[PDB]
Amino acid sequence: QVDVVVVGAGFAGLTAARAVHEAGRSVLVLEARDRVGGRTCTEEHHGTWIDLGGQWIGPGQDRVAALAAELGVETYPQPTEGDDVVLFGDGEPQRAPDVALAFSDEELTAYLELAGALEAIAEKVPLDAPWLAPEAAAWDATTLREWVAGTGVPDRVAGLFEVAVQAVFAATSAQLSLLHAAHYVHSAGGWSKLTDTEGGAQQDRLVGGVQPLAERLAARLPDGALRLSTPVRGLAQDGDGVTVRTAGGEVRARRAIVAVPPTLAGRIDHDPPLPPQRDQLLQHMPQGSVVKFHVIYDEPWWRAEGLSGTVLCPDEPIGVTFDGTPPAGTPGIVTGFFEGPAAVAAGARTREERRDVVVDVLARTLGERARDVRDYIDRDWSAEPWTRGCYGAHLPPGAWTVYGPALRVPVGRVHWAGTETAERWTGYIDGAIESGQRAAAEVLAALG
Amino acid sequence: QVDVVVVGAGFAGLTAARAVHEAGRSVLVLEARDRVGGRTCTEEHHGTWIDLGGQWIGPGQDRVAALAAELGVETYPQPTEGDDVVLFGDGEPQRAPDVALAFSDEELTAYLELAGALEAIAEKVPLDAPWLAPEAAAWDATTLREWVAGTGVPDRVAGLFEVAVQAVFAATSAQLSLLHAAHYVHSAGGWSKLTDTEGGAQQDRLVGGVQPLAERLAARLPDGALRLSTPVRGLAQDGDGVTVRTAGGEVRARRAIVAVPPTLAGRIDHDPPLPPQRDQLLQHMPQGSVVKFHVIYDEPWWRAEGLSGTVLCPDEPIGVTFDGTPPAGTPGIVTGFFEGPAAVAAGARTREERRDVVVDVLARTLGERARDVRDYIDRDWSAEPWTRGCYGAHLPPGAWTVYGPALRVPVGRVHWAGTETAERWTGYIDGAIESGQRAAAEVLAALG
Ligand SMILES: *Cc1cc2c(cc1C)nc1c(=O)[nH]c(=O)nc-1n2C[C@H](O)[C@H](O)[C@H](O)COP(=O)(O)OP(=O)(O)OC[C@H]1O[C@@H](n2cnc3c(N)ncnc32)[C@H](O)[C@@H]1O
Ligand SMILES: *Cc1cc2c(cc1C)nc1c(=O)[nH]c(=O)nc-1n2C[C@H](O)[C@H](O)[C@H](O)COP(=O)(O)OP(=O)(O)OC[C@H]1O[C@@H](n2cnc3c(N)ncnc32)[C@H](O)[C@@H]1O
Ligand SMILES: CCCCCCCN
Ligand SMILES: CCCCCCCN
Ligand SMILES: [Mg+2]
Repeated sequence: QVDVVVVGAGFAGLTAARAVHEAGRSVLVLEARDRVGGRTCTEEHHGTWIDLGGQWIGPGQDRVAALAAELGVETYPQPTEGDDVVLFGDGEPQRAPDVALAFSDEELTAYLELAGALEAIAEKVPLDAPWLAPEAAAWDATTLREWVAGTGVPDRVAGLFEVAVQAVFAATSAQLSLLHAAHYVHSAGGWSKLTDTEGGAQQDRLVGGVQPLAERLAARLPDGALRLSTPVRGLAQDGDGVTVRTAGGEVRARRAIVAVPPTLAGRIDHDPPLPPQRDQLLQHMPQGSVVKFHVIYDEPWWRAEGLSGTVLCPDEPIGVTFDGTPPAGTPGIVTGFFEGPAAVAAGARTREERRDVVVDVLARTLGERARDVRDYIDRDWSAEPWTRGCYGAHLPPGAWTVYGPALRVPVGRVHWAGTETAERWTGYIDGAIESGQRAAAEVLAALG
Repeated sequence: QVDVVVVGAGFAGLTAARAVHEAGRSVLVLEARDRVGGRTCTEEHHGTWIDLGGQWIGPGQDRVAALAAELGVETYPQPTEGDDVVLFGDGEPQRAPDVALAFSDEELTAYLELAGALEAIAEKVPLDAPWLAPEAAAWDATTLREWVAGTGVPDRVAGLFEVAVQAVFAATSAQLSLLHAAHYVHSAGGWSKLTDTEGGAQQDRLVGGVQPLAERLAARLPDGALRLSTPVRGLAQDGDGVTVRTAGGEVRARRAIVAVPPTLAGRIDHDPPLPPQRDQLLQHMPQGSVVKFHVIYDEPWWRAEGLSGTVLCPDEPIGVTFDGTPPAGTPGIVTGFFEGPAAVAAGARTREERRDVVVDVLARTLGERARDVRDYIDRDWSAEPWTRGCYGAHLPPGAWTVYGPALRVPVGRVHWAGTETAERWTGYIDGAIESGQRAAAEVLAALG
């Protein structure tokens, strides 16, 4: 019998396990995959790191910044220089030093006042209990899309906002409750924190990619504490402890931290069954839909033409791109995402068909040199059996107020972690770490 | 190796198994519970049958009516006589021959216009492909609640409509896409079909209850075909067949029919993993929330006072009640439901606490004789590990159009049944039977 069994070796589970270990308690981490890092995943291709999962940290994210520095991982800045390209429907691509300046002054004002109005709502949503917002009943019964329509903003402003919503939530404004969206914005500290490079969540990358930072965190655990390729199938509990069932046998512990995406937490064979409010909360916490890609070129040819590599296309299957070129300056990489419906359509197609769609959008925005592609590497996180969608869960209307209060509440000896349980930077690596710190503190207090 | 393995001995699984068997193919039915019937469940108490799950059949439910006839189960009518009682907030209870006649003629007109307008939308929704409705994109981007507000119907009319929505869907109008609600209404053949007793889904009951009809259907299988208390944990397939994993070992078949609620279908360990569109569809098909109760009296005392035993209290935790007394005329039974948010709140309390809430509402509406209770029997279907909510799944905005197309499509040698896959009377016993007939036909075509 160990003191704590942790299910999942994402940043949440590894953070929880290292905190239990450093407090001097015994811990076992059971991870389904043959690797740590979960929704962060780094592969070596073309002599550089390819982050197929989470890759960016920003200066409001104190826990991931501290962990990167603690474990000796260097950061590099997300390229900021060069013109952005904006494309609307059947129109001509517009170059501009910033995407802001491809709109009228009235449009930019309306966009910024829209963002300001969502932040006004967001500030009133308690980070620990969104269901206790004074207008929780109204806001949880409204989609974000209905709220956008009530502002009366023009089409091109609603369209620009929709690109940003899909890039942040991996879901459309019609899928999200306003209460969910507003909580998420509060959790990040504002709309510009979610959307911006400089000053925001996309400011910095890790030299060598993000999975190696998870490997360094796992290296703080003693030999034998981490079991890879060991999916948790069952979690039974009684008055004395918890019994974990794997294909390979049984693990006994005093307490458990389950640190997996909500959909996957509900699929475990719990004995006794989870209480109905928490089972149905997980039924109401669907993962997002994103396909992340890296288009590889021999060089970042767009830089020589004064382009940043960022395109913004509210009408295309790809909404937003970034220059993903490493500090060495080769190979050239354009990084981007299919989001929401576009992700589900693209996920049903082949890699070559997704490549063709991306290259076609880049050809019409960056230029026809985009068709001379060296390689194209992508990942549909919906098709990952141990994730079942990035970046994280969202809550549709009605879910936060009725089922939401069960989110973090322990069920006897089974405690909960995962970015979806964080108060600050929920949905990000930074919130995954927060959740592991919180769950570890709970379990250590409960052991006696 | 049997020709077909069926997962689940609900009406859908049992119907599929009997159709495969009658075509001369070998079949095994693996059922998790110690009984058949699934979301139908009958217990003997006070010398009568208590239907804890599905209980009613009505006109236009041709498949369940034919099955009842075939297997020798007689119907008895849902009592229709006596005054209904309507109560708003802290007002006086209103007696009326019908719920209709507790409202002004302007209110009734507005209600019937609202019902008519939803039926018009419904008739445009293809029963086999709701996502191919010409306005599918707009209808799936709206909640039913937003649509109700857009009609401009008065608030007290929207409030009465909301009671009906929660009674039918076991969910609020804010949880449902308009496209989902429209499809469901088309599937039933109209609003009146869903809400009415005489002429609608609540018209008739089965003598002896519904589980015995499932037991008679299961008795048409050869000895040894049905295995009870055998939860399916895994379902593997290759080019040659399927392998079912249970606690006890492995069952091989050529093809599988999975006939369980969507949430439970996603928790099976599929090898290969389900395609991402179907996995994420199940994440977007949460079960409703209902606690169904029967209050038992020595006699149906309300009949002698000219009361039907139906109360309608939009501002109380319980929805519509019904005279649940059997044809013998004793014991007296009041049947009713906690629905949606009220069901989630009620599920977290004890049976005795739910009893006290029900009895206080009945005392206020039927009178003080409602406190003279013999017994109180209820079931929280959210707490049932092999259902995880009644009556069935609903779909939030964005789900039908983006993920919905994966609903019925076989995945290699694995076919899908369950009421949630029915075209006609989806959500009812009648649709469960349809889905079983359809899945059997697909598997028989594939074997031959
Ligand atoms: C997928 C993704 C995520 C992402 C992103 C882009 C994509 C495509 N961009 C990000 C970014 O640039 N910066 C950032 O901060 N976040 C970004 N995100 C999100 C981020 O990756 C996640 O928020 C974070 O990684 C989540 O961490 P958490 O520890 O909460 O969850 P996890 O990584 O999913 O780990 C769970 C582990 O559990 C294992 N598992 C699942 N089921 C089981 C069972 N039954 N038994 C045992 N183990 C299980 C998983 O394999 C995983 O390792
Ligand atoms: C719960 C309920 C349902 C209901 C209703 C009232 C309540 C409280 N009132 C109804 C009514 O008056 N008239 C009517 O026509 N329907 C009513 N409903 C709905 C109705 O009961 C359902 O639509 C229908 O019974 C569903 O049948 P179906 O065959 O599709 O589904 P099921 O009954 O849930 O059966 C599934 C079986 O699968 C077993 N199970 C689940 N998981 C597993 C695994 N992993 N392995 C093996 N077996 C599994 C279940 O135990 C179940 O028996
Ligand atoms: C416009 C910014 C999009 C950010 C996508 C990554 C979220 N982790
Ligand atoms: C208004 C009717 C209430 C009963 C619904 C039962 C659904 N099968
Ligand atoms: Mg009547």
